[PDB]
Order: sequence, then C-alpha cells, then structure tokens
Amino acid sequence: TDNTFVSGNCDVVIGIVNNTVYDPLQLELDSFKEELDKYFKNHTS
Amino acid sequence: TDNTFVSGNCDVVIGIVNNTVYDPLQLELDSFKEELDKYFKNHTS
Ligand SMILES: *[C@@H]1O[C@H](CO[C@@H]2O[C@@H](C)[C@@H](O)[C@@H](O)[C@@H]2O)[C@@H](O[C@@H]2O[C@H](CO)[C@@H](O)[C@H](O)[C@H]2NC(C)=O)[C@H](O)[C@H]1NC(C)=O
Ligand SMILES: *[C@@H]1O[C@H](CO[C@@H]2O[C@@H](C)[C@@H](O)[C@@H](O)[C@@H]2O)[C@@H](O[C@@H]2O[C@H](CO)[C@@H](O)[C@H](O)[C@H]2NC(C)=O)[C@H](O)[C@H]1NC(C)=O
Repeated sequence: TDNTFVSGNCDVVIGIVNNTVYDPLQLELDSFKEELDKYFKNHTS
Repeated sequence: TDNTFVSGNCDVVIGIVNNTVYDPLQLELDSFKEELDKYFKNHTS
C-alpha cells in the first residue's frame, strides 16, 4: 500500500489482474493482537 | 522513514554514514507496548 494508490473499484479497468496487496500496518496489528492474546492467556490460563 | 526509502545494505554505498532513522509508527507502537505492560502489571498486583 506504500507504493500503490487506490482509485475506485476493479470493474472498470480493462486488463486489471488481481493479486494480494500487502499492508504492513495490518501485519503489525495482527502481530500485536497475537501478543495481546498471549498476554491474556498468561493472565487467566 | 517517511523522508527516506530503504534499498540494500550498508556494504555497497561509498560514503554511507552512521545515523538513526526515526520511525514514528514504531515509536507509538513501543509506547503502546509499554503502556499495556504497565496496565497488565498493575492489574496483576
Ligand atoms: C479475481 O477476482 C474475481 C472476482 O471475485 C472476487 O475475488 C476473488 C479473488 C474471490 O475472493 C471472489 O469470491 C470475489 O468475489 C474472481 O472471479 C471469481 O471467480 C470465482 C470462481 O469461478 C467465482 O465464484 C466468483 O463469483 C468470481 N467473482 C465474481 C465477482 O464474479 C477471479 O477468480 C480472481 N482472479 C483469479 C486469478 O483468481
Ligand atoms: C555504523 O555502525 C555499524 C554498526 O552499528 C554499531 O555497532 C552497534 C553494535 C551499535 O553500538 C551502534 O551504535 C554502532 O554504530 C558498524 O558496522 C560494524 O563495522 C565493523 C568494522 O568493519 C564490523 O566489524 C562490524 O561487524 C559491523 N557491524 C555491523 C552490525 O554491521 C559500522 O562500521 C558503523 N560505521 C562506521 C564508519 O564505523
């Protein structure tokens, strides 16, 4: 998402191929959610 | 990290210097981590 920009849906462009776009913020958010889950497990379980 | 882009390692450029590149996202993430650690520590005690 840093070297790409979004403009509309993908029903207009002719020849648009369709592949995963990586988002670092979501990756670190998921990692921190996993860390919080581990902390909660250490708290109760 | 917003001012600059990363390309390669430090063993190729002639004249590369020794300096910290500040990451605001990592700074706020570490602040959140410290806050959550203190929260859990005072919750346990
Ligand atoms: C490109 O995506 C199209 C659009 O489908 C969407 O994206 C897919 C990756 C998947 O998550 C779908 O559920 C999404 O709706 C894909 O075309 C789909 O093809 C499947 C298999 O026949 C069909 O069930 C869906 O209905 C199609 N989607 C639509 C909107 O008609 C296409 O497969 C993707 N390209 C590649 C190379 O996988
Ligand atoms: C630029 O710094 C690197 C590494 O950072 C230094 O060491 C850390 C442990 C920490 O104390 C930092 O603040 C320091 O700035 C230096 O790379 C080292 O170079 C030596 C000599 O060639 C080599 O033996 C080490 O393996 C290197 N270490 C790494 C991690 O690459 C580098 O030399 C510094 N630049 C200059 C001109 O001295």
